[PDB]
This record gives sequence, C-alpha cells and structure tokens, in this order.
Amino acid sequence: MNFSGKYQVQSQENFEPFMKAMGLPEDLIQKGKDIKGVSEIVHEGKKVKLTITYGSKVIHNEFTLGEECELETMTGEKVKAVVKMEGDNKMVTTFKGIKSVTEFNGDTITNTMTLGDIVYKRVSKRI
Ligand SMILES: CCCCCCCC/C=C\CCCCCCCC(=O)O
Ligand SMILES: CCCCCCCC/C=C\CCCCCCCC(=O)O
Repeated sequence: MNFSGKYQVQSQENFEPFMKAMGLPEDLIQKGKDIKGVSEIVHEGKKVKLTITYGSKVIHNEFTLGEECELETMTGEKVKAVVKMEGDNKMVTTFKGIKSVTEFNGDTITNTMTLGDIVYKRVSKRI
C-alpha cells in the first residue's frame, strides 16, 4: 500500500493517563499534551523509516516488517519487538504490555494503543 508521507496529529484521547502509566515524566506530559506532533514515514518494502517530531524533541526509528528490532520509546528506553503487517493497511506490534494498532486509510492514520483499561487514541492526516 506504501505508507510514505508526512502527517500531523489532529486529535487524541487518553494521552495523559496512558503517558502517566508509561512513566513519561510529568513536565513532558504537560508539554506534549498540547503539541500537535508531526510524523514522517518512509516506506520501502519491509523497511519502515519512522520520524516523530514534537516541537524540539525528535525520535528516529527504523525497522523491518516481521523482524525483531529495537524500538526507541518516548522515554528513551529501548525495547525489542516485531512489527507485523496485519491485513493490507494495519501495522501491529506489542511491547511492555501495550498493544499497538496503526490503521491507514488514504490521508487518514488512526493509531490505537491499549494498556490495561486505557486506550490512547490518535487521529492524524497527511499534510
Ligand atoms: C505513533 C505511535 C505513537 C507515538 C506517540 C508519541 C508521543 C510523544 C510523547 C510526548 C513527548 C513529549 C515532549 C514534550 C516536548 C519536548 C520538547 C518541546 O517542548 O518542544
Ligand atoms: C509509547 C510510545 C512509544 C512510541 C515508539 C514508536 C512505536 C511505533 C510502533 C509502531 C509502528 C507503526 C507506525 C505508525 C506511525 C503513525 C504515526 C502517528 O500516528 O503519528
């Protein structure tokens, strides 16, 4: 399907509770709470190059679909995980008890991460 492009967050639910349970330090939660971050994807085959920019904070991640790689979380911690291609438009992965589902529909990306009873929801559109 090719997911290349630049997108910006339009809306989100449960950012604070989810981020809290992730151990993201208070002040950052307060700061990123109101930042409409930009995400850039470069998709080439099973190679996904991902860059997330939140104001002055940037995180670079790169992984191969199906392969176990090391993902950098927003705290700085690094984890190992396999990102899978579920269906034709969904990228699914699991780490630290979190279940992550990214669904692509043209200009719209919908991301859903569930931790316990919390469901952090993000809706982005291509810019
Ligand atoms: C697509 C998977 C979901 C990615 C969620 C990313 C969430 C990032 C969380 C917030 C980071 C907080 C950074 C606060 C601002 C730091 C620098 C600044 O002030 O500009
Ligand atoms: C807890 C947040 C830590 C974020 C680390 C990155 C994890 C990303 C894992 C899944 C890859 C799916 C890529 C989807 C990009 C969506 C961009 C967006 O929603 O802004």
